[PDB]
Amino acid sequence: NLNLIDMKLFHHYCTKVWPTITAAKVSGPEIWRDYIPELAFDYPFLMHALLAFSATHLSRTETGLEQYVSSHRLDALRLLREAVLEISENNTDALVASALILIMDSLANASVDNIFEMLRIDEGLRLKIYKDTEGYYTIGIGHLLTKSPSLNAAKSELDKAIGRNTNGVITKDEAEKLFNQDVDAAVRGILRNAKLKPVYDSLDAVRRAALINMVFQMGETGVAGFTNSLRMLQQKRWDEAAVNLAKSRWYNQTPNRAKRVITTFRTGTWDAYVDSMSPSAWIFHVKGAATILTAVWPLSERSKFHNIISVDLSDLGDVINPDVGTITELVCFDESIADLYPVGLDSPYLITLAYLDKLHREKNQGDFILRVFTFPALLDKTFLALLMTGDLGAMRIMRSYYKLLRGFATEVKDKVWFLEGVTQVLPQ
Amino acid sequence: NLNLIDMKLFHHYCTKVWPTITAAKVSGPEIWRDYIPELAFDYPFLMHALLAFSATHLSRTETGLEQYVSSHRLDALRLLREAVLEISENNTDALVASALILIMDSLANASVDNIFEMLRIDEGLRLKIYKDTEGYYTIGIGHLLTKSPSLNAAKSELDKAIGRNTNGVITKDEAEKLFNQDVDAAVRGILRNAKLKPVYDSLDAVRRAALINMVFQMGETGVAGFTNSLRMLQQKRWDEAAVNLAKSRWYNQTPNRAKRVITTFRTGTWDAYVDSMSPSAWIFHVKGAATILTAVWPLSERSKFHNIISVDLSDLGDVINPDVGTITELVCFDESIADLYPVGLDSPYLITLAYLDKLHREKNQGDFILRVFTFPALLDKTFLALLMTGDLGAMRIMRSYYKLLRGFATEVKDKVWFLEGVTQVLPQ
Repeated sequence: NLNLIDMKLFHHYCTKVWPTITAAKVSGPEIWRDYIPELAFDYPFLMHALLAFSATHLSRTETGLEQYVSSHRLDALRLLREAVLEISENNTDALVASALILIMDSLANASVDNIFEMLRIDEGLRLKIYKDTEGYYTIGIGHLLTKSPSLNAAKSELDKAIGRNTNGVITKDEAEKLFNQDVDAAVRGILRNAKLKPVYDSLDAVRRAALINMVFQMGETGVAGFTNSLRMLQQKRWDEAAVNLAKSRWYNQTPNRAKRVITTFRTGTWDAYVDSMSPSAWIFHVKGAATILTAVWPLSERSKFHNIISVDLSDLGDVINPDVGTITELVCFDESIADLYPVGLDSPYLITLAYLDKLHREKNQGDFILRVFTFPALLDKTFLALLMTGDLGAMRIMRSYYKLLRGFATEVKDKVWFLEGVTQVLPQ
Repeated sequence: NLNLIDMKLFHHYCTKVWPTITAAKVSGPEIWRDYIPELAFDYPFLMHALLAFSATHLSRTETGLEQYVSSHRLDALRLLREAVLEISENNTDALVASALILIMDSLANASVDNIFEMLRIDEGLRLKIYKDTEGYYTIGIGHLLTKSPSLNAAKSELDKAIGRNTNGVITKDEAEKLFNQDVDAAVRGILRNAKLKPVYDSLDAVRRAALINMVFQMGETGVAGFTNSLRMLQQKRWDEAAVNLAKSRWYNQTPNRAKRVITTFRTGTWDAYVDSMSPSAWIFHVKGAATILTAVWPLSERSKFHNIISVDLSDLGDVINPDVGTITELVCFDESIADLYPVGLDSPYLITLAYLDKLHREKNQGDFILRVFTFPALLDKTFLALLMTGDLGAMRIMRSYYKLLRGFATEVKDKVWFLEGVTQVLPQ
């Protein structure tokens, strides 16, 4: 009676994941290889943060896990919650580790779930029982509840699939619970299909979702019919594949949805969606970890992360206090957002654009990472409010900030997984 | 929550223990470092074993444990019990490693089953509830049950931490378990005591048992009264400390028990009890384990051990088939046993002397260690009986067996712990 799974993950951590932390030019092996493991045993919250991250990395070559990525992550927060009540009397080094581990974990799991977002845009999300184009009781995203003509029969199933009296009404979080089972089911089918299995395996995450999509719209055997375009895809003739599908009956039936799917295939990105995709959640998750970083800033040479953060990355002293007039010295980089310039006022959008600028100036491909990890948690209150409020302006920059990340990720020598979930680039 | 104690142990094994396993030659850093940890996550029975072993090694540096070492030990076996039920299936490499791990663990905890033997000869054993000649009552070795002058207070107390209703009588193992408790209880008192600790730490394991032996007899503070002698022992002035200890009221109150304990400090061996503590426990613990190291051969080529066992260790060969007559070709290589040669098919030490001979002839300390681990298993019935009856011949060949390990760990460049149990040769 032991957690052979916890021990495996931990073993996985001490074995295959830490070299990826160091390779990312984030701290050295001294600390990630020997120091953290030691600390883990003393501080439960760090151990949990550590297992969640491990689970995350292991599960890209091993099924099942997933739930561990979620529970440990939960516990890490339960414990971090009360560890932070009195920061100054805790192990600031353990805190720093936990936060950094969680950040990378959130990055790797950023794209996890936009498939659900993908179909939401493409098919629609219904929270209360309704009837499909055939009169059947469905719910969520095209989820069939029963071919029975009894509304209450539907209710029973709906309450069976979930675990409570829904009266035929569910919460978004249940729709996806259901949707995801449906993706699982679809996947099994693809794999159990000779014409589809090869192409599917051949495909990365983003492009796999785009195929699932087709399988959701036209049905399995339906998709198996695009044999020409399926080959191109297999052989990775992206551009070729896109042109071939653009001239199929599917395309005429539904051009707009076809275009989005085509592009996803063509580009390997969520480009065709993100704009219609609800505010990227990972931003908030990183924000809840990095904030820890900003709350310990800075500590004595006593803690061995002293020289690793390198200093306080919060400081914007060289661009705050100006001279004459209320116009700042920030120049625009990456135009088509120059629109927001010359930030000619010490008013909204400042602090954020000042940090984005230091993120662009940070050529030490190690402190650049930390600026990436730290960004979400440095966003000031005002701006932050605007970002959630939908303020189209403030969404604009978060996209250029997301652009720097992809740029970095691409140009980098040794590709970094985990920022793979947030930039694609897989691997090279 | 988590089970950090376990994870600490497993991590300890993956960083501290396995290298000790290669230093011998059971070796293959690719088995003990890589293969076994992995195999461990499958097959709980291998993990416990592995965890127990590692708990033991850590114990030579951490004072807790003991139970986390007994609990797993019982578990490793309890599970390995049901394991050999279905050898001819699953993976046997796990069963194989388990044995290799269990055997090594036994050898390391041989000085524990010995201390039971030392005080057996000295204090005495009694599987009842007698009233000691000190006023109160007792059980087993010297476990005080009822101080109460009453013959009934114990006849309504004894059975308390034994599981089954002991009623009044107990088995060997039932005393051992409670003896080892009192032992450790006593080691704690010693470390808590500032007069003795400085010496106790200084002492090796054999001598540590002599000091404990005194403790049991005359109490913690009583021993502290030896001051002059203690320091001496602390300065490794063996010979002197022995002379000085003789001059004492303890030497006279009880002379024999004193001589034995004296020469024990003097030489750091068990010479004084040589012929009174025979059934060196592990011989039988190992027996039920090291057996499956012979049963599994020949190993399928798929087994990662295909080359580590190699030959049929249980194979005598031609020794038992002399060209003419009944006297075997075996020739004496020790001397304390030349009295048993030439051997001769008659017996009764034939089989044992034969196996003992392959051991001695064994160059390439790889199969050497294996024959050592395996010897206890190869010991035949009719011989085993002679031994536990105190046959001088039997007991002598056993000493010749131990003389072989002693001369081996010594001569070898890198000394190997876990063998410090049988003939010393410590610590580096």
